[PDB]
Amino acid sequence: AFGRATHAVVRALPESLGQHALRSGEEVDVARAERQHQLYVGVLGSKLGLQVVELPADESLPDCVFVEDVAVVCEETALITRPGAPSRRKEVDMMKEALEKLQLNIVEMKDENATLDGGDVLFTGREFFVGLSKRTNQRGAEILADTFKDYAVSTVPVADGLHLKSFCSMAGPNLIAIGSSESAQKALKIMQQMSDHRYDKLTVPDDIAANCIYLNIPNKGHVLLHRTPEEYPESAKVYEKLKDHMLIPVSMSELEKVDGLLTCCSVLINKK
Ligand SMILES: COCCNC(=N)NCCC[C@H](N)C(=O)O
Repeated sequence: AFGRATHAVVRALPESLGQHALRSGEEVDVARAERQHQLYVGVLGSKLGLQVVELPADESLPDCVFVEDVAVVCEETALITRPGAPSRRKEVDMMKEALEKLQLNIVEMKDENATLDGGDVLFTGREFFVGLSKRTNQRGAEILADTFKDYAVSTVPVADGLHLKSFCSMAGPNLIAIGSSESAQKALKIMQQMSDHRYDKLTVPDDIAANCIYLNIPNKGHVLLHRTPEEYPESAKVYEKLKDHMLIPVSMSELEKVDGLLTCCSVLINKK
């Protein structure tokens, strides 16, 4: 059953995020970001019933909230990544310990010529696509392939300071939410060309709004966290058509200013 999760790892955001998190002018309202982040944690843990592991903020790591970039979990195995920005590399320490306590088999990306950000990795339920980007390189992608041996891994070039999931993510079984920009469409075609699996797509006019979270929840069924109609009205009208999903609008406007989207803020785990 694709999208099953029992546990999520998240991490509180530091005061330092407002001035120190990496970003490609928009002033960050750190109190509003904390509010948005608390609301997102509420959905995962309270509303959907996942067991959430809330990591404490570390003021020395302005981007620590973005736990997705530091770990990729597939089944009973966790790849601890080697993030592409060297300043984010100590974020792995706390995540390794949390994933240890969750009884995952841990593989650490230690190779000094390898980098990977978890935000470059799209797992479809059938295979992985891995963005080759400013943050993820070919070697990082190879070590992901070596770690998740049961699954095919293919790479796709990603331009211009983007991550693969800057413009896509899974919206359901067999369903890739994908943005309409020249970048996103060029990337989708490459992915579709490299795989024999025939995916369906859900095309949205705002690349950013293609980053959503799908879960398959006991006694709830298909569930999708997506950006709000106040943030991306024309994309929310597209998700509204998913009549068999429980749709949950989640705001992420403040963390978006330092390139933080929905998937970025949690690592999801399915535990026996
Ligand atoms: C889904 O990935 C979207 C892109 N964002 C991402 N991977 N991580 C969050 C932002 C991390 C950091 N602030 C940066 O600019 O690198």
